[PDB]
Amino acid sequence: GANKTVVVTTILESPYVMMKKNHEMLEGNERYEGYCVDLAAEIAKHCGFKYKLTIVGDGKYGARDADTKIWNGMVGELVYGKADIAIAPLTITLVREEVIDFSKPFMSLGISIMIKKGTPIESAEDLSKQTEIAYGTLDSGSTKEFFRRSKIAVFDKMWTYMRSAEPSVFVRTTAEGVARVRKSKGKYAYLLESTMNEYIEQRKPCDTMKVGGNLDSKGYGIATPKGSSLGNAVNLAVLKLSEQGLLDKLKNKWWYDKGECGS
Amino acid sequence: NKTVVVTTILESPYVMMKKNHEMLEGNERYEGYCVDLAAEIAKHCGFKYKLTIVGDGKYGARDADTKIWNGMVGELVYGKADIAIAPLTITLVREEVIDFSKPFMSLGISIMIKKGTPIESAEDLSKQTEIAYGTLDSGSTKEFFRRSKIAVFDKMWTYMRSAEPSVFVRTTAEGVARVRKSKGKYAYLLESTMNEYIEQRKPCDTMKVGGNLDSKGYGIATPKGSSLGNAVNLAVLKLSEQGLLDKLKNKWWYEC
Ligand SMILES: C[C@@H](CNS(C)(=O)=O)c1ccc(-c2ccc([C@@H](C)CNS(C)(=O)=O)cc2)cc1
Ligand SMILES: N[C@@H](CCC(=O)O)C(=O)O
Ligand SMILES: N[C@@H](CCC(=O)O)C(=O)O
Ligand SMILES: [Cl-]
Repeated sequence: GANKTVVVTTILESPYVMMKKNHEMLEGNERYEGYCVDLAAEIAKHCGFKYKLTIVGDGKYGARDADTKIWNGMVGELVYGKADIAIAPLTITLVREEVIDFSKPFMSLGISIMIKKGTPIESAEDLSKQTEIAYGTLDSGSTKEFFRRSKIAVFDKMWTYMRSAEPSVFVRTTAEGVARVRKSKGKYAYLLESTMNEYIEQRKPCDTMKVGGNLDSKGYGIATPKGSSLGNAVNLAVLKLSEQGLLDKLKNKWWYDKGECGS
Repeated sequence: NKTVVVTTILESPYVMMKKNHEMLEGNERYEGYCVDLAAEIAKHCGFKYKLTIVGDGKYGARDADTKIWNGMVGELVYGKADIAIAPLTITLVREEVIDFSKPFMSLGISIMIKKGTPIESAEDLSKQTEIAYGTLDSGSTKEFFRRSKIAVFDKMWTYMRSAEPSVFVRTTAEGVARVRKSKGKYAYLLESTMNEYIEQRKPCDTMKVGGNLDSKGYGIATPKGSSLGNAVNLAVLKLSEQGLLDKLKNKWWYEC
């Protein structure tokens, strides 16, 4: 039928999507800025559609409840028909691929470790062999599922500890994880994606560090409901943007160009 | 069902002839990362398969004149093979004619020098002429330079395409040999995965310099609209999540 405005679900997560200074004076898409805002604009341009950015209601990436088998987060928006497309740092995973489509990845990352500087930890190994320094992950996302599902010894041991720790080591948002690392005098380390880790490492007060190698290797993709007519074009747009070097530029713009911890 | 025809390419350590292969037969002739991968994929998708080395020994490019596709890509496009399991780069032009799974490995274009060569970056290469440099024929690296609007890469392209003698090579091994036999006067542009594998092998006389010039992935390819596509993609994701892709990389990139 006639062209319709495309509903883009996304998540407030720096530096992917952030409230512009003066957002209280702005409306619609103008309220926001960031890597995924820029990406959304480029994708819409290359696929020839109009769109409306909408922050996911429950503020989550997406997990399926093991009881009700209901999906929440951005994945839920797509599965239940609330949004037409998701443009966010949304990790490509098997369980998600089974219910939604993903474009080829637009960004690579791996699970990694964030510490307050000087913390005596340099690996997942180290974390698992001690109990003084607590550690956890984001709720309702791909990192928690990674530990829950892992059959690798060190990671299995970390999960056994995490899932029962008290008080809870899990946080509802990345910002909550960061604050907890920053305020815990070295007694909390945070497991998050290297992209977010690296972004925070360049933010004031420059008191956090990525340590160790990545625990795994994967990517973010743009998601659409299964069998959506947008999928193909969006995949091509991502490949074109990648090959033009636009994704590389966008990353430097939002991570490094105006980093706050020196050159 | 049918025996799935797998096209692939002799490229270490992805696919290599085993020692004594001449008395061996069929799939047992070969070993390497993609050989193991093919076995895992087949097991997870429930098919039997026959590994075959691509006839012209190429990855895949479209002729600008004829617009015919060669290499593994051509074999998919013209129905000679059902699936390609090789270090085949996901690209826009290819994706327009065949299907790719989500990537099973990451890589970027990179620079290989003979140790001691006074070069640290692509920019260095482009600002001089004592040291010649080139790429593989009929693959994504050559197209990369052909299409780049980025100044440094565009300058390298301009030099490489008119250089005499030719700086382009038919196989990765000929590029590596060329770097080794050229007394520092030839540098080779190739994917970081292959660069790093070679760097760890004797005679340990080559080196990767600079960062990767780009960032991309290898994918498993099927003819456009193949029924095999979906299952293979779920297989790659499961293998990735189970840590198996990481294990295979550690095994084949285990001299120096
Ligand atoms: C820079 C962009 C370019 N993306 S593109 C489509 O041009 O290739 C990029 C992002 C991610 C990767 C990448 C490659 C391989 C792997 C496997 C280890 C896992 N693969 S998966 C889909 O299950 O996460 C993960 C991520 C490569 C490139
Ligand atoms: N990108 C992740 C969220 C971040 C994390 O889990 O660390 C996801 O899609 O679930
Ligand atoms: N992986 C490349 C071949 C090697 C190269 O181009 O450097 C391709 O699929 O074309
Ligand atoms: Cl032999």
